[PDB]
Amino acid sequence: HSPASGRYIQQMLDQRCQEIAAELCQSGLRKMCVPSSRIVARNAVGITHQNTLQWRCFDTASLLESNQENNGVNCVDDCGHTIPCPGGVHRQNSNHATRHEILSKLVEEGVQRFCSPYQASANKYCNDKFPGTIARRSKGFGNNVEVAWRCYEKASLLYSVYAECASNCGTTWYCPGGRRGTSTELDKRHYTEEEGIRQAIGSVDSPCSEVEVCLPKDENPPLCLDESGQI
Ligand SMILES: CC(=O)N[C@H]1[C@H]([C@H](O)[C@H](O)CO)O[C@@](O[C@H]2[C@@H](O)[C@@H](CO)O[C@@H](O)[C@@H]2F)(C(=O)O)C[C@@H]1O
Ligand SMILES: [Cl-]
Repeated sequence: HSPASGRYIQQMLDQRCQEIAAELCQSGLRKMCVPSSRIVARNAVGITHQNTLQWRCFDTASLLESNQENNGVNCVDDCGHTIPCPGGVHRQNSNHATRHEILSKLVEEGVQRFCSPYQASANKYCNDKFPGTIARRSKGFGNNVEVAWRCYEKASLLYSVYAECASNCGTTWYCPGGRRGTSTELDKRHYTEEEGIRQAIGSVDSPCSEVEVCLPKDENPPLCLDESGQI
């Protein structure tokens, strides 16, 4: 068991999308008659004139290997933030079903189960200061070694790259959505906030008593074990 996000919200969205595709197939929608391996949930633009980010059930066979670059697809972390995932929408040829309401509801429900209150606090600090940003302890511009707590514009993160985030005990954890420390323009889109983010994390009340040891888990609540006596 790794100290890492299980990406449980994304898993649930993919499974729900697999069920929806199967239901559309039964309704006669031929292009939705596929094995489950072909269907994922992504938050993205759609076909032409579908220009808002919405939760949609995509056939992966219709996705483009690259985006360029307003047509990227986004996956979701376990605190419900959308982050760039591999691939792009084909604006003419996409095979998808927009299901924004049900998929958004599943995200909201999942956040309660899976989002570390310590991470939620760090994310809130960042969004309050820099709207749209989330917290990670990760790389900056043109330095692929140094990590620091920063408020990152979500578009600058990579879902396939894990980066440090706060566990539900306020201890080291790793979450999808990280930086490579490359030197692209996107690599600039962050605001380093060591003091403010650490304070946000430090301000969270423990799920355990002062007489218990917090052992973090990939779901809330963490384990609170009775502290060992002067045995
Ligand atoms: C340009 C951008 O979107 N973000 C840059 C930010 C940003 O301008 C400031 O954080 C706004 O207050 O600055 C970065 O560089 C920082 C950083 O090196 C810190 C270390 O604490 O020291 C400051 O003097 C630098 F401006 C940042 O926050 O990382 C670079 C971002 O691209
Ligand atoms: Cl996560």
